[PDB]
Amino acid sequence: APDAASITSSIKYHAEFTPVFSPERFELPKAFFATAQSVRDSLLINWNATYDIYEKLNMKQAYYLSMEFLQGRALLNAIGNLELTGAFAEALKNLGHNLENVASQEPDAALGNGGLGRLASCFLDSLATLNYPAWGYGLRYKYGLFKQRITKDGQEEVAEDWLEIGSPWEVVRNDVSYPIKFYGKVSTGSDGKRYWIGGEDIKAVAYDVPIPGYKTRTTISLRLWSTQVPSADFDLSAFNAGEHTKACEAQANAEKICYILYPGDESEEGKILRLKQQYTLCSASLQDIISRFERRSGDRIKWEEFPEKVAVQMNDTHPTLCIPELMRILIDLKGLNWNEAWNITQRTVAYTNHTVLPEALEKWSYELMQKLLPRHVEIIEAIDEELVHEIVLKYGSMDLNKLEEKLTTMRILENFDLPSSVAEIPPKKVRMANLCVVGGHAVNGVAEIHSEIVKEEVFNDFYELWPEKFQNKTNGVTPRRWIRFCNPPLSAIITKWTGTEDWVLKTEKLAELQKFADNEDLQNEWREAKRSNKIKVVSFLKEKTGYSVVPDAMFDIQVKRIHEYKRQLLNIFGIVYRYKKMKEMTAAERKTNFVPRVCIFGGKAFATYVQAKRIVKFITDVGATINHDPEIGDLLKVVFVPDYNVSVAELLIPASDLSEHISTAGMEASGTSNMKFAMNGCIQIGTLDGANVEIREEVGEENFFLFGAQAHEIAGLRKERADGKFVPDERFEEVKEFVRSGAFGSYNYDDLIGSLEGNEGFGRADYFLVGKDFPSYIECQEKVDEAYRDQKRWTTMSILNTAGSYKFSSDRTIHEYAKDIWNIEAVEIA
Amino acid sequence: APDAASITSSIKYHAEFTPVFSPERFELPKAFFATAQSVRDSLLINWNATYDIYEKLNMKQAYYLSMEFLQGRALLNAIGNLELTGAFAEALKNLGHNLENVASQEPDAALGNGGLGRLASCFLDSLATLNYPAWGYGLRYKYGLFKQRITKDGQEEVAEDWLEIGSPWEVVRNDVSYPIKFYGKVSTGSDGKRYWIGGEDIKAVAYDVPIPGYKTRTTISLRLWSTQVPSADFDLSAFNAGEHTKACEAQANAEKICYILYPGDESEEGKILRLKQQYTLCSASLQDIISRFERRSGDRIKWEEFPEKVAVQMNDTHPTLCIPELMRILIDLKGLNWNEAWNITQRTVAYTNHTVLPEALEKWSYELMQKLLPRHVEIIEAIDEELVHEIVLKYGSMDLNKLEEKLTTMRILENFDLPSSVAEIPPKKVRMANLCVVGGHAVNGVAEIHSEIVKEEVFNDFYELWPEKFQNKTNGVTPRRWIRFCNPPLSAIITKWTGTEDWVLKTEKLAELQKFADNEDLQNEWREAKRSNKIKVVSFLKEKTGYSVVPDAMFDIQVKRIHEYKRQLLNIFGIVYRYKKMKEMTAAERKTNFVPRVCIFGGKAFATYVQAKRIVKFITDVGATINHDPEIGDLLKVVFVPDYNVSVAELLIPASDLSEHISTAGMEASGTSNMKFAMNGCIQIGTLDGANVEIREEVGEENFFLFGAQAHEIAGLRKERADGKFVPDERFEEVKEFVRSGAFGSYNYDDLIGSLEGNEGFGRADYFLVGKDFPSYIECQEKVDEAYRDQKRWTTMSILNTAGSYKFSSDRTIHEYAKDIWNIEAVEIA
Ligand SMILES: OC[C@H]1O[C@H](O)[C@H](O)[C@@H](O)[C@@H]1O
Ligand SMILES: OC[C@H]1O[C@H](O)[C@H](O)[C@@H](O)[C@@H]1O
Repeated sequence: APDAASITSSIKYHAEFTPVFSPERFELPKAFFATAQSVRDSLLINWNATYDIYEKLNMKQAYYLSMEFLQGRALLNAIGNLELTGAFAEALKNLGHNLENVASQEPDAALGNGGLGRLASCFLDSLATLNYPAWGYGLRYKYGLFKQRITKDGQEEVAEDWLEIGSPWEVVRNDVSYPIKFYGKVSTGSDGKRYWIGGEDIKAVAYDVPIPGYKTRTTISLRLWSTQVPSADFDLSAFNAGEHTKACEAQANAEKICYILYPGDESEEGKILRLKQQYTLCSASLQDIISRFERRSGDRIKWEEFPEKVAVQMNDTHPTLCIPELMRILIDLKGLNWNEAWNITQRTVAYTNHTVLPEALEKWSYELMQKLLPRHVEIIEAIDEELVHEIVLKYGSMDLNKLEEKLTTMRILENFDLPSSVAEIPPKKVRMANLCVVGGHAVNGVAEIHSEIVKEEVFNDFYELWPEKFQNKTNGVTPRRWIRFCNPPLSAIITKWTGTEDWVLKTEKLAELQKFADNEDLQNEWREAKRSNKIKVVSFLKEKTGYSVVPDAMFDIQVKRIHEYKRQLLNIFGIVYRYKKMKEMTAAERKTNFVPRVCIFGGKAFATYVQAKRIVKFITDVGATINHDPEIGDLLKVVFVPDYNVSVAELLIPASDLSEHISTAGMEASGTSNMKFAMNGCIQIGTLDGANVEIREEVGEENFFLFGAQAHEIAGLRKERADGKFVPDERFEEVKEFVRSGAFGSYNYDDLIGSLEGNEGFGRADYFLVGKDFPSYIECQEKVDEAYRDQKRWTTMSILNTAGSYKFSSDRTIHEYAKDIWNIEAVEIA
Repeated sequence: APDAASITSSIKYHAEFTPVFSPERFELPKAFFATAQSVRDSLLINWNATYDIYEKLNMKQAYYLSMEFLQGRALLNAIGNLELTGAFAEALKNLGHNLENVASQEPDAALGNGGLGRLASCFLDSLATLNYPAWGYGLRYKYGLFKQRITKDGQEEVAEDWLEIGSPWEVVRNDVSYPIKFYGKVSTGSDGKRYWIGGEDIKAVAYDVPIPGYKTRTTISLRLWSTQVPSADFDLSAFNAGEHTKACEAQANAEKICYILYPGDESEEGKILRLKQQYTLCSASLQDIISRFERRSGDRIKWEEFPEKVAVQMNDTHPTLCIPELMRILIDLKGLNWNEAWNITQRTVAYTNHTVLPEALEKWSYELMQKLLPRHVEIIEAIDEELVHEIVLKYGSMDLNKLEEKLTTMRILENFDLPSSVAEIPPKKVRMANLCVVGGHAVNGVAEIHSEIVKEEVFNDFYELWPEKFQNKTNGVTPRRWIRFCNPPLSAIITKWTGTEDWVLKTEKLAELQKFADNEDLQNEWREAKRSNKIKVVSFLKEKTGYSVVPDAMFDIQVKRIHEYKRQLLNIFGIVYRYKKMKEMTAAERKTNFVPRVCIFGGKAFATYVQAKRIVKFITDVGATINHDPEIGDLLKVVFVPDYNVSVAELLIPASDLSEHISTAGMEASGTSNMKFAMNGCIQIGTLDGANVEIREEVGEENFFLFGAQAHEIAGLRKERADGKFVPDERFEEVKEFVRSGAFGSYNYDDLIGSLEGNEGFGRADYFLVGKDFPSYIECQEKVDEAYRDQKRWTTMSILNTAGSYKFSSDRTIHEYAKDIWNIEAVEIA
């Protein structure tokens, strides 16, 4: 275990000897690079320790596969979990730098996008920390999604450049690479097994990222696959010929798999690439797992032991191919027969949902998947047939309607025939979500109410057939990154009033703040802390949004994928209402009615999704005018933070007073931002749905602001729109007209209101009930103004959010996965 | 300065902490990787030392630009020059490995091809060793030329894979990258200077490879440029659209510059790429140099000082663009006017000619170059005009014919007009060799007789105008790589019979072997050593050529570009003659007359060059039959070594008895293989030309086997063929018929002999006088048989070759460059 003295040397060493810059000066990016290399060294000691202990013990290991990991930045949580925070700070002093400066150089790992990505990253922290043998498998996306620029003209995209110099935290494993095949033909050989020959051949090379646990040695792995083709494949004859672009083809169409995350699938080309990406992950991962299982088994190898040595968690329907791919490996390659392979598959694999609505579930073209993964469609089919037979045996051909209905609901293959049937152009499709719910031994939703839908609607029939499979694993977020490290002031207070530093682990200790929520001394330190955080954010918003703002206003934050269902538009409209009102009142009354706010927006809109980009533009103009109005001044600001990601969240969240989770009700499965917020003492306005429902229950009904129509009514209210019974509120009408008047200027918005107006239509009719929720919304916002004025009350609510957030530690989530699905036990590393 | 104890730790560290493999086992490639990382560390100490001393002193630095660097393997010369050879050996013991094993894992740096490449690498060794402030600039070719496979069907190409895992010896410098532009337009701005806007934009990122000097700290650099485009440029809109291959375009056509060396220029596309490669090097290099000059200058900066602080050596006509490119930087960017810029340019830049014949000299399409490099053709033109004016001022308008002739010979622009002229469709071309001979202050050839041609033929008229410019710098090769490290047995003997280990530096000490060339004791140790070396080669030829051979035969080596001018088939034909003869005589008589031989062939043929590939096939079949003939057995073997490169040379050369340098006379400028051979105690058969002429003079006329028509006669003898006077030797006729008979079997040869036969024609007529030299050749080969039998005589000759090779140390060459062209002095590093 080192100290500042030793680390100063560790960094000097790496700067000189593991260099990526010239020796001219020790600038900031040099300093970061060398610092991170130092940290790795430490991480690799513990990584190899964990590897050894895991090898010897050959215990059950678990495997979280995710199309996205939103790792964020590594340094601060790294030296935090290694407890060397102090030492690195002091080390850098000696070398003419400081920690925060250096931490600033590090780009977020653009390995993910949203909550499903973050949930993965949050889970890893929990697993390492809790000493559970588990790894994460993902793709190594070179250019992420995009770097968001907020130009005068709204949002614009650029390729993320986080790998320009390369990531210091990663370890390439040139001996870990697997073969991945696409297209081709299948032929049965004289052993009676299938052989999948021909098509395309690419390699998947492993890059390990060490995840360290807090106050433990357990250092697990995020193994990231990266695709290429062996240099053999470079076509010399063609290159020398003159066909350079031709000569590249194999490498071009191999690397492209790992270029970007969620590549636009309007083209067939894009759908192909998407599928490539899913399979690559499922394949290269399972092959690595299987490899490791064998190694650890030795001479004495038994495939009955595989599910007792391995569990695979499919994060959504993207990893679905794990089911047929494992089948494929167990049968075609390892030799086992259908029953053995299938039994093992189910015992191993499990599905985590993440999606509410049935049309949000991933489906594929049968013809497409057939062309790309012949062998896999074969197996899929066999499973579907297996299934029709299950569905028929249980039930039987009573009430043909019952039977027939069930068949179409549950079948994996949409628009297909039955191998035999009784009873006395449609595009052929493959339902990945069905495959998952049959292939896995466990299906779970991500919050009470989410897991309820899946049970009683989305997979209703599968609940009937296999009730045992359905459970729930309410989401969480890591206390380390989201309290201890993102918000040190908060931490000092917590540690104090609890009496140990142990809440970081034993986070049920937050509840011990309840008896002190009224204590005025505690409220003082609380406000002082929040403020402190806010003062940091001021400087941030200055450099990033070029708008100067005041600490002493309320911080009202909404940060999520920009989307009509997320309804940032409802929020900005509530902003515009307050603005219209404030103009219609003199200076003095203006200051009396509305509490000062800084309204923070952020998050990305998919480049193709026009309305969403229109929303980004809207907000940016609202802010343009409002923030440059001598008449308003500092009573209202509206900023949009460019390129929202983990770094930003780590900064805004600690300093938030109010945060908005105002999705149309019944649509959000869970959400995880809202947990980070409640943890950081923030108060939540939102609809009743997803995690919001539990957070409210835990924090306190009166310490969480609620509004809007509830999930069950929505169809009622849309029906109301469809018939023409929704009478809009006059305040709603006001806002729209006020904008039309061109208050925000030369950009015309008729399109944007366009979406909301009319009773019928694809794009018309306000599917997401902005107009309908709007009244209770703004009135709720009045109750926040009101609450904020009563700072003794406000601050109590703040403290109660934190003291209620404990259940939302991902540590609780992982224990539950680990005990109830994976049956993995903790391995302690000496 | 470390020891085995410390290095064991250094390697353990790197294997674990700078890893590129998983922690599972310490295999060979792991062991090599970690070992090399260790060595780097040492190299970087001394690299940074050299950098500091150079910075402070800001003395004249020199710069060797080469389209190719044939670095080979680094490890053995690295730990050799650092004198840590012992320590690394012992270190590896402790870790369950041995040095040679580990050295075997390292691929040769595929950064070059031929002698001009090797000469560069050899020069670097000399410069570091002799403490001269100089660097090397080259491109970082990802896939080299090709990996040569010698299949049943002859030679076949594969892309070199030396960067699959990446090179441990390189240091990326992410802060060292320059902008390179192609195409575009030029417009004059309001400052009166030219502005080269638009076209293509790519980055050139530096990779440093440390060259350590023997028994010094001076550690210089081979800075290798590597091209790419900033991740910004990745077209998201297009990728998400579906046009993946489109989205890549910029990166594809940026990286392609550094894909392969000498990419086939049959296509226009290929010519474009070739030019791109030359410019990239000239530009990115000069920008780095200029940058460094400025840095070192500080506030007090004077461009008159530039040529007194810098010299640029253009290795052949590939770096020609350095002249206009420096002009461009000095004028358009830095602001200086024509005269200042030009004077500096000439003072800085110098040309080394590596080419005999005038049509072997590099020319370009005017239209091509003035689409890609507009600004550069402008400057070129200005220089040519400057030149016409020079040519006219010296030489009055007296002899019109004289004047007009001269104009067309010396002008840079072939098939152009004169800005005004007196006197009372041809494709427009640009002559890079002329540009070089005008732009530089120094032109030099690579051997006496080569430099004589350039003076008195190729640049005859330029000799008249600027005699001072012409000198000679006879080639050399490094004693370190080519005696001390490739051949340790030889070294032990040398060190012994000389007083000291100092010959490695003070290599004139080899001459001390002359007294003692007769000494029988020395001859014993000599033969013992040679043999030892040969025993290594036996095992090598076994694994790579799959032919078992005996040490006790004579080793007859020919290894060079496979080419009709290099002959090769004269030798293989001389091989076939001996074979035909041996069959026509009984076992017993056969074993007199012919001494046992192993005839080694090797080297690559360009994939397009059909005849050359036909030659590779020929040899491989000759060997096929001969080596599988119970009747011959071990009196004759013929092998072709696949993938001849530095590693191989290092192995064959020490173990050679005879080596062949039998190019058609007057064609070889120099050659460098023949110097490494004479150094290693080998005896040379060859034609009178290139370095052969000096080697013979130095080693001793009677210790070098000579034959063939001499350089002056060739045109005589070709004229003789053209008229039909040649009259072939009956022995020549024999061989051809014997092969025709299909002795070597099912592959039909005709068309191979096809080249040699006939008196007129493109492919006919034996341009290279195989048939004509053949008689003296084979008869000379008889004199080798004869000499080899007299082992006292033979071995004396062997020893005299070594004792004569001293003048051929590249150390002598570099001193000469350094004193006579560069005016650089040695800087000692404390
Ligand atoms: O469960 C992880 C996340 O996945 C989805 O994208 C949902 O929108 C959200 O409800 C949830 O937080
Ligand atoms: O000098 C460098 C080398 O360049 C060329 O490859 C010539 O063939 C050779 O004569 C010379 O040794």
